[PDB]
Amino acid sequence: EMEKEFEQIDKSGSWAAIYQDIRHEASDFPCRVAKLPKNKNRNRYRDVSPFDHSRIKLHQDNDYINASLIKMEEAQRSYILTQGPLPNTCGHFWEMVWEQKSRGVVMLNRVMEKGSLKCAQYWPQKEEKEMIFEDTNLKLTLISEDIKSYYTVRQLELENLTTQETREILHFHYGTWPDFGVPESPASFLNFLFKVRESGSLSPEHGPVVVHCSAGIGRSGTFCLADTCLLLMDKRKDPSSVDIKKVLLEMRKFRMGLIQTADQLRFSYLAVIEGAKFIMGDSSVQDQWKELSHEDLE
Ligand code: VO4
Repeated sequence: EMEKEFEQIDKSGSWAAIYQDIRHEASDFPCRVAKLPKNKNRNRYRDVSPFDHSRIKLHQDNDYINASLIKMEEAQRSYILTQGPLPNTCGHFWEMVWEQKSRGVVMLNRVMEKGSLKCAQYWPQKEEKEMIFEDTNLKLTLISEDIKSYYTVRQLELENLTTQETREILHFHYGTWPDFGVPESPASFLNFLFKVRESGSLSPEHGPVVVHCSAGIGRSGTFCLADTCLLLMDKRKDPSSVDIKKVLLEMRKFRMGLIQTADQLRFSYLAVIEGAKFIMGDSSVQDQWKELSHEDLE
């Protein structure tokens, strides 16, 4: 059971040891397409690559994009984890969103972090300045945005200019999650996660939600681990039946390096334990997260 195991790891100060134990057991699968010379400029980070067996293929030409399908069989939820698109891969990114029928995009980083450019500016910032990705023949329009104190929700219109079919994509942009760090509180993380959940973006009627940060493994892995653990617990209505470390190891069969620090692992435990209160029927804790997260400020 998570609470007892969590209390033990703190009491012994062994989060680092628990975390390398997961690094050491994680799966190792080949990434030969990602390492092809013709794909070097499609990878943001030399050491962050999708496994061949789970990589998303574009229906083009060159089908490579740095993105992985995390298919959680038991939870019955899939996610697409991907790096922050580069200047030359923004068209690929939206082609993947289109082809995979995703409804939601979860962005856990800022475009500029810590001095450096972690993500291209791949969505329009003004309604009147739409973007056209010439190479993939898609048009992208900012329809509206709801700016909260530490995150922003945007409605975008994605249009395939070939067919002139159009889709509404929701963009969930977490603004205050430092790279290699943790959210300010479980409440602010869970308040955000439940905004994504309530949008319908995670429904099985849609394609997999697209989740990214800069590399698509650290913050992105933390978000997916927490969500999947809560969903597994929700389906069984049994918190004590969730083995978080085995869930993480299952996810790392599909993408390397998910969760980059022991403290991100520790935070995942904190989010799931707190989120269990909502899952097991204390509805009022959601509005309590909304308060603690100070979303309504500025
Ligand atoms: O942009 V991340 O270093 O949380 O994969």
